[PDB]
This record gives sequence, structure tokens and C-alpha cells, in this order.
Amino acid sequence: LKQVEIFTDGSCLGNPGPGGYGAILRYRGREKTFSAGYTRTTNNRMALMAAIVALEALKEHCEVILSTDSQYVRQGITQWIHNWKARGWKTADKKPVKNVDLWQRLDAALGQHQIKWEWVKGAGHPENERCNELARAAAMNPTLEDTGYQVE
Repeated sequence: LKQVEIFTDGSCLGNPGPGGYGAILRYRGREKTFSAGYTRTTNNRMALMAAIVALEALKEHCEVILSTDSQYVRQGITQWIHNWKARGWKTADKKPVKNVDLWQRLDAALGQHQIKWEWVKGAGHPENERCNELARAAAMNPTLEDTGYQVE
């Protein structure tokens, strides 16, 4: 029943390089912000983190409208994540899946709520733009290591 709105964005100075994520959780006008910067990561991983952090902050089952502009997240959600799960998370050749640590973590957070995904594109909402600013700000002041990132 509880309805919330989530906005997310990932940002990276390189590929790989210093990056950050920015997310906003809005409930009844009220707002909650999330951001963190990593010394060496990818925009894809940051895009996943933004959604993961905002979703895991929820303390009850909620109806969520999650807005993101990541094409990487879109494909996983609407296409890959399904096949992966039903195959112990394997690729075309029974191999491990890239960023499984985040995809599994995100997959879990999704099963916790009824998510309605809005795949935008700066639908450039002011919120997504603000998340980008939070992400970029974090990328410019990294404080953590992205241990889950497999170089290259």
C-alpha cells in the first residue's frame, strides 16, 4: 500500500574510473537522499547501486515508481535477470554473470516491493538531474573502494 517515488543516476569519470551514485527516495513530499563515491568503478555498477540503496532503505512492502535512465539496468530487469536466476546465474556458456553481486542484491530488493519502472532520458525529470549531480559530486570525492568490481 505505502507508495514511494525513487530517482537514481550513476556517474563515472572513466570506464573504469572514479564514480558515484545518486538517489532520491520521496515519500509524501518528504525526501531522502543517498550518494557515495568510489575510487574505481563503472557507470553500470553505479547505476545499479543507486537503485539498490534507495530500495533497501525501505522498511515495509511498498509500491514504487522507479525512474532511471540506465540502458544497462533496463536490459537486466526486462530481459536478463529472468534467465539468469532460472540458471544459477549463468551466461550463454554456463559462465558467471558480470556484476552478479549487484544484480542479485538488486533482484532481492525488487522481490520486496511492487516496482513500476520509468525508463527516462534527460523523461528528463529535475530529480534525475539532481541525482546526476549527487553522483558526479561523489565521483569527484571518492571515499570507498568498489570491491565488487572485476577490473576490465
